[PDB]
Amino acid sequence: MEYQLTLNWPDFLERHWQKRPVVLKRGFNNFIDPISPDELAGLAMESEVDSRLVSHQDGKWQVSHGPFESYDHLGETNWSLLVQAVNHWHEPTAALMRPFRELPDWRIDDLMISFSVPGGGVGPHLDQYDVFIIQGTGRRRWRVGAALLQVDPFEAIIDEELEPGDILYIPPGFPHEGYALENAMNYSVGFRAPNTRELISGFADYVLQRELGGNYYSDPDVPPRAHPADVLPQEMDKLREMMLELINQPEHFKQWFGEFISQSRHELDIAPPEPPYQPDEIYDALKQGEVLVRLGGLRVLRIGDDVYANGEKIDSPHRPALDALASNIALTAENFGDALEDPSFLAMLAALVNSGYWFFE
Amino acid sequence: MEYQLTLNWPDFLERHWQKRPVVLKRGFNNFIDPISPDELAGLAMESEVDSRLVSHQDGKWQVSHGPFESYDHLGETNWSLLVQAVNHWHEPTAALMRPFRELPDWRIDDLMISFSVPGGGVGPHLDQYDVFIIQGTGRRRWRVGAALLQVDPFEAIIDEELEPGDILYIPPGFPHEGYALENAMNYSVGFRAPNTRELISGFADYVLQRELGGNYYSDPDVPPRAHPADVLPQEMDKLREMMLELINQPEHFKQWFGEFISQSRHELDIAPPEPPYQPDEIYDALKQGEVLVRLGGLRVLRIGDDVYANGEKIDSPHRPALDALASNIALTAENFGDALEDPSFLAMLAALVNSGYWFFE
Ligand SMILES: [Fe+3]
Ligand SMILES: [Fe+3]
Repeated sequence: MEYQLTLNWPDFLERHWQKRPVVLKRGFNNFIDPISPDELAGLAMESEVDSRLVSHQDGKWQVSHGPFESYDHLGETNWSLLVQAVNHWHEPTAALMRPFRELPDWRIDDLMISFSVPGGGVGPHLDQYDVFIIQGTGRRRWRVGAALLQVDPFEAIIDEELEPGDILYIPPGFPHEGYALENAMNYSVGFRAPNTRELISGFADYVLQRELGGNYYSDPDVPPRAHPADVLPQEMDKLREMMLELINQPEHFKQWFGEFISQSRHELDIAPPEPPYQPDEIYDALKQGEVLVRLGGLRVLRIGDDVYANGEKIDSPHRPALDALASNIALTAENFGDALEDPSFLAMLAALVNSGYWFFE
Repeated sequence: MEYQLTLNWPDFLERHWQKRPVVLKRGFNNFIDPISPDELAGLAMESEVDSRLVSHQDGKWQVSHGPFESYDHLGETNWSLLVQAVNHWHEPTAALMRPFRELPDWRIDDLMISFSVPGGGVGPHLDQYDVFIIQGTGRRRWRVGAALLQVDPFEAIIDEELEPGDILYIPPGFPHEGYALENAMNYSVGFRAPNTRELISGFADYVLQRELGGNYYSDPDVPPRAHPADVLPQEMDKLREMMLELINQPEHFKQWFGEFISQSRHELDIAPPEPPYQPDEIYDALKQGEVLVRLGGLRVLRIGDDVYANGEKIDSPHRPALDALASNIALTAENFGDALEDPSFLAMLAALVNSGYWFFE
């Protein structure tokens, strides 16, 4: 099954995105939850899954981290189960992502799902990132204040009670708070952006690991000074320009970024097939009609001519086939065209499959 | 005692520095070695000292690292003892440095001293750095080739036999080779420069340790694209500009560099006094005529208004007193003027002394 977003994108972009929060009434028409509260909890029981439980009694809070052996000593009110990146683990929930590809893939994060009993929620906070909160079964009251991870109470600019299929969009910076009125499922479609710090330090590691930027400062026309202990401004400029020059070299930064943002912020369900596929086995499967499916949560992005998957750079002369890898979550032989006839390309595919990044049926 | 360099600096800079090697005949007139071969070897016996022994027999080489218990099983020919940063450990040798402050302090490294028996030396190599090799007692034949850490044999553009007080200058990149003809002391005054790699990775650590560059990429006018998996050039530009912007912020980079180049490339002889000095004790000493002496090898550099010593930033409103710290290896009360009357400044001095960076007599 799949989901249709009822929403005017150019307007939402013009007037809300990264600017102003809004509640989209029945954004999803006749919304059907892709996962039961039961399924969700059973999933948080597993260790590879980043979950959390938030409770408030007597005015004080209580976070407990997953996984979870028992699901009692728990009240009937005032707690919330929050599970990170469920699109990594449950094929149906990953479909909630697809209608947001009107926003660029590289900026999309994953999907957090929360389950709360009446009164349950996390209290007033703010996020560094864009979010869409989709209301599933039940009902929740959400408050959002103007812009200024706990914060002090705030006057609300939006105060609404979401009904199934409603979507609350919140830009980064706006404080929000939400709690359940009946037993509620919320699906947060989250976004990500790097800060300058993450950029500078990650690019440095690439430079360092790959032995680049190995040219030395040279001063054949070394300037005079009055005090030998001084470092002069022009000298400082020269050092700066070495750094600018390296950042601006056409290939290196592009190539590092690709390897950086193509990585996920949460653990993937990587399960290498045994025995490994032969490039022939891949060819046969495809031509027989089998469907090659991308692993949930696995980011695949194109920067110029290169394509990157979970850190790996992928190069191939078959531009349209390679495009298919990045745009379709489910691939068939037609998507590849005559690229399947190049054994170099089959080989490349087979590697990706053996790494666990795509799998059959 | 102290040393006088007989040499025309503007010409040497115009025509040789970072351009072309040259032998300066009797650069030091009536040269007296500041250290015996005995003293040198005894010093390499100590563990805090970076030494090395290079031998060749039968065509093959043999490096052994310090320190050294016994000084036999050693031939009469074909070996060399090389000791790193002797200016850190032997007050007299540190004076060989002073006449090179016609070149900027920040570019000067330390002083390596080698002792070789006839035939001893390291064979054909090249360095990434400028050097002046001063010939002490004895005689050595040095060869230098044109420019292109072992290398293949080379035709020589300079082939000379140095006599005491001669100085061989070699820019970075030029292959050289030298061996003893009689028992020879060589004093290498070494230089240093950073590469872009060292810059980018060190600045990143500063950004990271000090919690800077924490602004996030924002795209309120996020661009349209045909394939949602693409990252567009303008997006890449925006990311780059975040990095340029941070490097160019007036204070941060200046401040990091200061903390970086003010550090030594070899271990210092840091010996914190016990008990610590009181700011009064410092004041008294100075006014009584005692001489405050900078620890050997300790770099002290000024960048704009700030002054940096072995990593520490030093700020004080007494600009000329602070200047004295960077220009004089030996300080007296006069050097400080009325800054000694500010207890804030005495306090600052006392800290530096207790760290072991300066000491009395
Ligand atoms: Fe939130
Ligand atoms: Fe050398």
